[PDB]
Amino acid sequence: MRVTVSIIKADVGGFPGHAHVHPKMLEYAAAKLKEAQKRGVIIDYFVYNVGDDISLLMTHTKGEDNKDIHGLAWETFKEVTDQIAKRFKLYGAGQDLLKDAFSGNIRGMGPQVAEMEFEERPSEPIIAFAADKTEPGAFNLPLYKMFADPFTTAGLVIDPSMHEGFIFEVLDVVEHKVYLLKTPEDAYSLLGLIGTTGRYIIRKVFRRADGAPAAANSVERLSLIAGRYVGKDDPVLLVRAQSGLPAVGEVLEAFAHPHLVHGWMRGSHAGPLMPARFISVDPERRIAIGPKMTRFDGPPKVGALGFQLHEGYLEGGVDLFDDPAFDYVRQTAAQIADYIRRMGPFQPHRLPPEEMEYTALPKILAKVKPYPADQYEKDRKKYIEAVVK
Amino acid sequence: MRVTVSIIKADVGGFPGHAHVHPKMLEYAAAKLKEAQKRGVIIDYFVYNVGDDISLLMTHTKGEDNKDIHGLAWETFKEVTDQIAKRFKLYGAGQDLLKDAFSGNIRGMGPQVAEMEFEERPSEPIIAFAADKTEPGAFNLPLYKMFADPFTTAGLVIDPSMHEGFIFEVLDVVEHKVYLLKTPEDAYSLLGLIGTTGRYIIRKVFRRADGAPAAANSVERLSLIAGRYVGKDDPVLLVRAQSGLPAVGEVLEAFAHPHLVHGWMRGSHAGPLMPARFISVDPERRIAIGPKMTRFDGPPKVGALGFQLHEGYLEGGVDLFDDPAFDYVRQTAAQIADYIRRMGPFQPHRLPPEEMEYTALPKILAKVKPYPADQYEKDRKKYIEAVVK
Amino acid sequence: MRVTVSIIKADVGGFPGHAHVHPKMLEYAAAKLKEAQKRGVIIDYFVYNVGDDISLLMTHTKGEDNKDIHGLAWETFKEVTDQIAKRFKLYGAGQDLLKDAFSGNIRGMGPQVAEMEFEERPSEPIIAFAADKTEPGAFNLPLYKMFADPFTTAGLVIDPSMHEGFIFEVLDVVEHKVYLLKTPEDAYSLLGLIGTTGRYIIRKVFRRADGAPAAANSVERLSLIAGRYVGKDDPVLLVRAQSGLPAVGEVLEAFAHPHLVHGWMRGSHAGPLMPARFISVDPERRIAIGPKMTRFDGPPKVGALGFQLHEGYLEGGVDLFDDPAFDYVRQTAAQIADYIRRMGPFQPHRLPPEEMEYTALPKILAKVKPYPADQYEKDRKKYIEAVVK
Amino acid sequence: MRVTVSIIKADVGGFPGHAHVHPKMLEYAAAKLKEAQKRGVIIDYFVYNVGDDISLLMTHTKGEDNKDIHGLAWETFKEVTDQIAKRFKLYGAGQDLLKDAFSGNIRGMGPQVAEMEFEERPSEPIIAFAADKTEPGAFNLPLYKMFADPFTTAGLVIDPSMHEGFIFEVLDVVEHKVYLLKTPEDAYSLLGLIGTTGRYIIRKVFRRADGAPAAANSVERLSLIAGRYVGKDDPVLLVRAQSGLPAVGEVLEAFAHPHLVHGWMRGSHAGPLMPARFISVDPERRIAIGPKMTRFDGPPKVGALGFQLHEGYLEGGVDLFDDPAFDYVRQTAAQIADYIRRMGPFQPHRLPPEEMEYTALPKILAKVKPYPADQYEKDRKKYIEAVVK
Amino acid sequence: MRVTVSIIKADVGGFPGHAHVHPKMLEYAAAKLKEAQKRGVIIDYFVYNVGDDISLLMTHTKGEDNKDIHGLAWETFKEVTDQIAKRFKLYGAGQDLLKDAFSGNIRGMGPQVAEMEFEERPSEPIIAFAADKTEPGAFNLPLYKMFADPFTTAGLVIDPSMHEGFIFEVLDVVEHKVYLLKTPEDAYSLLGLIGTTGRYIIRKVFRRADGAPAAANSVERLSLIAGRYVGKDDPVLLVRAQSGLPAVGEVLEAFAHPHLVHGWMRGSHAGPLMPARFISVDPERRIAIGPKMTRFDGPPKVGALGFQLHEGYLEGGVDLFDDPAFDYVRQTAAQIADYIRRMGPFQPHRLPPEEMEYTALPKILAKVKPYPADQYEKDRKKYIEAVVK
Ligand SMILES: [Mg+2]
Ligand SMILES: [Mg+2]
Ligand SMILES: [Mg+2]
Ligand SMILES: [Mg+2]
Ligand SMILES: [Mg+2]
Ligand SMILES: [Mg+2]
Ligand SMILES: [Mg+2]
Ligand SMILES: [Mg+2]
Ligand SMILES: [Mg+2]
Ligand SMILES: [Mg+2]
Ligand SMILES: [Mg+2]
Ligand SMILES: [Mg+2]
Ligand SMILES: [Mg+2]
Ligand SMILES: [Mg+2]
Ligand SMILES: [Mg+2]
Repeated sequence: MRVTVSIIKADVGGFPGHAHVHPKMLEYAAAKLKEAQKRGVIIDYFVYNVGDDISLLMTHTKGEDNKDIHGLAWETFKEVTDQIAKRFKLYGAGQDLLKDAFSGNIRGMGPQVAEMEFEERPSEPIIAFAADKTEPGAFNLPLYKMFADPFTTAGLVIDPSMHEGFIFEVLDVVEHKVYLLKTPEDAYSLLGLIGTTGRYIIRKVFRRADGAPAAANSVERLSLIAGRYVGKDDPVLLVRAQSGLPAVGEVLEAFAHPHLVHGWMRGSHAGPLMPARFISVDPERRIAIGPKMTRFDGPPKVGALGFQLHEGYLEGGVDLFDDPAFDYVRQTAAQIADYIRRMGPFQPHRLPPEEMEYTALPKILAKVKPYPADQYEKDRKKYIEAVVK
Repeated sequence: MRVTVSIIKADVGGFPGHAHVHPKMLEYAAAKLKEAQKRGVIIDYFVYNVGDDISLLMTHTKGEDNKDIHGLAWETFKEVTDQIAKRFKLYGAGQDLLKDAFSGNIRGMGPQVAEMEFEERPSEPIIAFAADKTEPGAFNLPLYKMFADPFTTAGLVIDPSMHEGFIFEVLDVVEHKVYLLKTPEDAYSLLGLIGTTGRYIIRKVFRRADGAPAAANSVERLSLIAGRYVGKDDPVLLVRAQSGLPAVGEVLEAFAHPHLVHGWMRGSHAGPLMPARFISVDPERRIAIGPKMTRFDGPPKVGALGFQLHEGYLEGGVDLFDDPAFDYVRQTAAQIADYIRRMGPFQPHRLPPEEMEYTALPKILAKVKPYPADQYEKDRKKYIEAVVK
Repeated sequence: MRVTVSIIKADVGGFPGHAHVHPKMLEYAAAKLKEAQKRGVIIDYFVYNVGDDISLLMTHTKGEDNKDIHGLAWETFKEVTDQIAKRFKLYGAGQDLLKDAFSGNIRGMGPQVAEMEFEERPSEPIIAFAADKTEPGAFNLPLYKMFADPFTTAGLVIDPSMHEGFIFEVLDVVEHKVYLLKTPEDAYSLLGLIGTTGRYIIRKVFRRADGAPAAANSVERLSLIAGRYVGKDDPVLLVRAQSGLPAVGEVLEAFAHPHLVHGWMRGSHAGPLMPARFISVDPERRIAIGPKMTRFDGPPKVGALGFQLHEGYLEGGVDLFDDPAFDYVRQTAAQIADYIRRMGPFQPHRLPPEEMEYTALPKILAKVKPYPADQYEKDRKKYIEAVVK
Repeated sequence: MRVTVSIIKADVGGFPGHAHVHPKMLEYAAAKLKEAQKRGVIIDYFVYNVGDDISLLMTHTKGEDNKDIHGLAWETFKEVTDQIAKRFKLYGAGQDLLKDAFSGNIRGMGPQVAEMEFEERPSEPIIAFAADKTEPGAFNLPLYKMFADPFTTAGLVIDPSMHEGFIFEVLDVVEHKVYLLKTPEDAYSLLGLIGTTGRYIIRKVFRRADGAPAAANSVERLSLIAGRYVGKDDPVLLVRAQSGLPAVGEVLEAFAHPHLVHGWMRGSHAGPLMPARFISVDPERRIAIGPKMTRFDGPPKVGALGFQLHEGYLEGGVDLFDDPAFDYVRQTAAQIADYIRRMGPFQPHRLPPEEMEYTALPKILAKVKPYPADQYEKDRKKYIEAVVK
Repeated sequence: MRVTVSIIKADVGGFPGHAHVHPKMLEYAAAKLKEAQKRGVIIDYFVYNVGDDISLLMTHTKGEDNKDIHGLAWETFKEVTDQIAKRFKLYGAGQDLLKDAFSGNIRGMGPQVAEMEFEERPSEPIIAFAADKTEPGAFNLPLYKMFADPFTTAGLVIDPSMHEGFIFEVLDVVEHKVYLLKTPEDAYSLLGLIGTTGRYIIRKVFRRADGAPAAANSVERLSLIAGRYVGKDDPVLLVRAQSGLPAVGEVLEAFAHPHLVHGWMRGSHAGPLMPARFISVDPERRIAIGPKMTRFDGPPKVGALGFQLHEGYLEGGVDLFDDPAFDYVRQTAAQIADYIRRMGPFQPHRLPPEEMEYTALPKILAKVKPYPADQYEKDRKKYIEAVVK
């Protein structure tokens, strides 16, 4: 049968600050989705956080961009906001609900969406990812690696079924333009775009052999929605695995280097992306509690839950960063975080001026006496003597 | 509404030695505060230890320095002492109850107090800290960093709402004098005082833009109360976060370097301040069990519990050192503790002579034959020959 | 009394991918073996996974190569397949069931078998091992060490009862030939064979003093069964300990170096063998849940469960890699995995061409224009100019 | 007496590539400056490289911005170019000679200039720095620290002579505007500017107590001169030490964190600034040979030569990174370089798009078919099917 | 002008064993090449070792495959053999002189050859590499990376002049066939071949834009020449840098991971390729002394000498692994060598059976009693009892 897998995610309040979610928010969301399942709106679901972001993973047969699914998520977020976040006066209550009026699609309103629709395969393993304290382009390097780097994905070389490569759908979020680039041949041009992680984001990946959907990344940029910094984007990502798609382990290998990503404190820094364990996973209650954000509101973290689909039912989730091999990766991230923080507010630890334009900093800087440089050279001695006296 | 948040802390016995508390002490204290809540004396509470010190976190509407609140804490400590510590003959039963007669304020009696009163904000995140095996000045470096170091608190630079700085209320605990110093302009003078951690302690911090209370640190010095060493002070600290105050993560960043602090064994050493996880946190029972003190009666440790206030109710606590990023910090502390302990009883691992004057050491040293140096030079050969024979 | 200990193992589906098993598969298998025990088919059992492989450990009095025991395992695997794996559409449902027709012995059908029959000693400690993401020859180095390396097994030198050495039964899986070699005298020749881990596999070890069975390793090679790569072999191993056999700790010492083994991603790589803890061990339910495979579908892992036999009953299992001493070994493995993965698809991280012949790679390589080298030298300039234009 | 200290630096060819200089270039430059000294054009000099950049350190009494001094440097660089670099066909022969016509000041022509004029103190210690593979803003963090960070410069707190702070002259190299900001009071605003290292560069620092010159950094931006990437800027910096200025060790402390800086390969990356030893220092010949650039054309490195001035004579240089304490710092840099390089061409390892506009990359990216995003959503299936077929 | 650069290398005796060369061998070779230069046979030269292999780097205008050049090298090696190696009875005197009769080309006789002919560019930086204790395929991973891995060579992405890619000439040394593959499009197929490092060796690389020669690797396989193991091949490699070819630093970056390579002890192991400093470099005498081979006859090492060509003259060499950044890489190699050596003679530390066929091992193994496996199963008890008695 054909199934749609949708992740719709939002921050509707933190506990405390931006560190985490309140567990009653997850319980409320799970109860609401259980009711939707009973009414036949969805087939199955799983609710989980990473940091202060709540992901609603839903399987259904309504297709992508469906108003009922998108609306169910919106309503769930609004009810969590009103019933839980406002009640406990959580920080950033309703943070990502950036627009008032739901008119059918949740894109552009603040919540993140990643979805794919496909014929369910004879085995259908999928991985759901969620990151906090970063942007959607944080997934650019992992997505490139798992679909186009033969040092990551051995299948590109050694599995005859994969050797034709992949099609990357890249969104320019500034000019609202889409690029379609094919690996291996277009790898260099692809990289020239997606290395600019804040602008050119991999949104979807398709297999070249047949066009099958392979991955879907959420591309909402909160600062472009709001016109100012109101949070990190905090993306979600779906990847289908195996059988001419990257193995589960090839997908995970793509996260084994905890690369520097943009976000962290105040949406204004760069730090390592730590692949983190969940605190708890409860398959029967359909809830997982992900990691906290601590020093400097991070470091940024990503969680990975694996599932097997059957008739759209979700067996899972399985925490796929739960291995002593990944402890080494977490330790690296911890040490890199310490190293880079000693830079304080200097680029490249602090972000470039184009992202700083969304913060209050240009404000502040607009008290302050420039002097024209040519004239200043003549006057330097008198200006210095004025400061001295 | 206006709310007061009070932490009143005391060691009333250890289990064993000074290593930890007995869990029935926390259960007794929680039960007593539940009764106070039922009678309307307080709104909410949380009870927890770090090492051998019990913190009573209470929210109420009675204001700072209130005899009913202070008295409720005193009575709770006295009852724990009598009912639990004496019964099990715990070590240092009633340790910090240094005076007999409660006359309305618990300051000067041995228990530590940190309190602030404010209009509860639309979201009110707060962090409660407790340290064991150290002095109140152990919080001087973190407090300076989170309110005045742009390498810690990015908001000083990049958040226009924070750029006016902070007012530090510094207590000279020896001469009983208060200094008010404003950052950024007074940073150097501030540091000249607060670097002398045993004498000049940050007691309160206020936002300069509006005067809002930002932090309150407990400044009781047990040795000055008793006139002799009877324990480490073991401070408690309240910090309000976000919205023109340091972010939760900026506050936590201030503890990411496990700096050397005074205390540890016998109140007479210096060692790293380890940011430690709680052993357990039970929000429903309102109890958290903090870490033990082990090698050399430490190393010194600090715990961090975050809360969100609503109508004075405390949602929380959340262990804010619970992140693999902080494992790196704990490992550093562990290694520094090993390194410094190889010094044995030599300064600067052993504390200066002004703190040693509170111990029994001057006693001992007063057997022992000084010779006037000028005369000794003439006589050296005969003295050495006398020792030899 | 005489007892037989049999481990019969198979992968009948993964959760997700090849990462792990679904816990209902273990519960189903345990329930089936409980029924067999009630009917007197077996004495006792234990069910556990490492990665995506399910081991059925069974004690009974039917001897080695018994059709009833082998059939009970086959049937259990077929029922797990049909009832659980197919139902949840697990990945590789029925993966290791390579032949259709059970005719009395499970060898050659895909499941791995290790068995020994002996008079149960006055104390009968045994260790069951299971590895995932590797081949049976992964156990060649540990088996050599525990029975023939005096740097591992001190008993060879210092215990007079062990000094006569051991008999290794080595199977050449390609030519179907058996070698019998005796240590210490034949050590060099033994090593010349078993260093070729994919071809010459230690199948059984016997004590030289009396012929007692000491160890049994499972030698099924899935690629030779199927004629193509269909998975890693994923061996199981039984070792009897103590009393003129290696001590439990000597057996474990043999795994303290996490040596490179063949398998890992796509059966086509080499990586360190990590000695891993079980996630959980439940002696009363007779189930242990072993580790997951994550980065790059590994690294390869081995688990160790110890038991004491009494009248064939299995007291245990005990996780024998559960010690901080082995954390060092896991950390080493984690770091070696990171190091070697930076090689990508180059030998020796990628496996030799004789194992690659079982994959799809020769396929792919057969598009592609060889030129005879002597002729190419004359024509090189024209060929390069053709590519350029 | 009054003396001027001038560093005039240029890359006029590398050996090989951009790795180093040819030693005959230094010998030629030293011989030319010896002749100038004999003719009374300058008092003293020292010639040295870091990487592929040659610094001419000259002491004289001609003042800042002097046509004779600037001309002597220009001529020396032109002669090295013609006589040595062209002869040996070195890479980038004459690299930094960006304009043809010397009209009196070398600024704007490609060579870097840092100069200060002052009354020579009763002791006049100075430090000359040179960095390769980076920009002038690489010195922003060290300069801030040594003059404004009390965690670096203890003198700000504990030396009464320093407590009034410093005046930073900050150049906006894009709009040609100068800011004058005073620490401690203007620290936050200062940081808001100088954290944007490619735009707002500390050019000069003065003591607030008296206006004395403290430091001078070279601010030429080759890309703004040429209109395209032609190299990294590769700055030089002079700092006067002691006696109410930072101690030699406070200046050096400012380089003890090997912070990330912009430049490295192709002027397009970020990497750690390694404080490197000179290969050799020959005070009598007036030549020092600095470090090579190797992996990835770096990592970026800084060298530090100390001198004592007497009547303008230069006693020195002394390699001030030559201490086992700095080996730790180099090791950190080496490890950070390895870590960050695994990112490849992704921000923040790759530089932002505003610096990439100076490279050939926008060129390349301008082949490549954007689709308008709204329309693409309708057409996605047909486009993917077109790629597939 | 057009110039040819030739490296002709041979081991003609070790000092002691295979550890190093005797310095008089280098002095003799340099003196012989100085005479050739005086007679106009060559333009310039440089003589150096890595381990026990002597590289003769020669520039000339005689073209590739020239009998005079090849003959000059042969004669030099024969004279070093006769005059020095035989005299001091060095180990392996004349080791690589495998054939008796020089008939015009040194290929197939044992010495390694890498050559390229080109128009000398306006700047012509080149790097000469030499490795000991390994095979020519050891350079496969570095060559792939520097010409085809965008994580190594940023120029593939960010330098418009490089974006068209490269042509790899791959030699199948077993079947004597040449493959021509173009990156980026043929990367996966390329890797499928060159990952089999002992069979498919990159021999030459050309720029796709114009056909310019980029690199030449020496592909002689001593075991295929001799029909048995007589040494490791010990390759040499020439790479031209810059100006639409990889930068010097991109070439070096390709060696920054010390990947496992085949060779080491007895041509029969795998170990990390350490990028090593030269012991000494003397540009005036035209001699460099490279590193020794020590533990286990290694680990394998590579040295890198950079040059700038002018009218065919060689300015250089410059040791390009001489940087503290590369100390980290050497330390990694040292630790990996220790780790892997604990495996002893087991694959994958020991090499596969196809390389072992060239050693004496099959000899030895051919004493030793196979039993047919089916029959052995019936007889196992009697065979074991026979061994026991
Ligand atoms: Mg939030
Ligand atoms: Mg978030
Ligand atoms: Mg967010
Ligand atoms: Mg106590
Ligand atoms: Mg205490
Ligand atoms: Mg105390
Ligand atoms: Mg499987
Ligand atoms: Mg398996
Ligand atoms: Mg398997
Ligand atoms: Mg240059
Ligand atoms: Mg330079
Ligand atoms: Mg430059
Ligand atoms: Mg040799
Ligand atoms: Mg050799
Ligand atoms: Mg050789």
